[PDB]
Amino acid sequence: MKKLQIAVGIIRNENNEIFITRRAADAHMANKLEFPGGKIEMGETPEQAVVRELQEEVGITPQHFSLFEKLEYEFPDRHITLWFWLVERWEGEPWGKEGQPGEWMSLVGLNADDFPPANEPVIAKLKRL
Ligand SMILES: Nc1nc2c([nH]c(=O)n2[C@H]2C[C@H](O)[C@@H](COP(=O)(O)O)O2)c(=O)[nH]1
Ligand SMILES: [Mg+2]
Repeated sequence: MKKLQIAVGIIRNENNEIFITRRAADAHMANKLEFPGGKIEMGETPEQAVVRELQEEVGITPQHFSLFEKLEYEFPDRHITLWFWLVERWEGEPWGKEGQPGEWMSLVGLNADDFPPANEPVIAKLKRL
């Protein structure tokens, strides 16, 4: 009955663009282009879980918050929770420590192909823009 939670937030840049985390560059499933905010589970609260890990996945001081969308799905004995928060701004550059360096990209062209298919229902909403 293991349940793993995940909280993410698309950081908004100075040009209506957000920085997402990609699987570096191939050699590790390049089609898993996801976003920061992993390990929020631990033992935090639905609200403090992201807010705390946020510093861990951004480290900087960004005007980040809001909830764009949230998806809750369960895998064969593995409950995977994915929370999508709506970020509005970020000072300097996002660093934190997620494990996959990112760059300021435009979400206007987000793709369900580049990202992990495990979170399509969520992207299906924003993808349509
Ligand atoms: N299918 C799959 N899921 C993974 C891998 N690594 C990994 O972290 N995950 C999962 C578990 C987490 O709940 C979520 C976010 O990353 P973390 O495990 O690093 O926090 O995605 C992996 O190699 N394969
Ligand atoms: Mg983390």
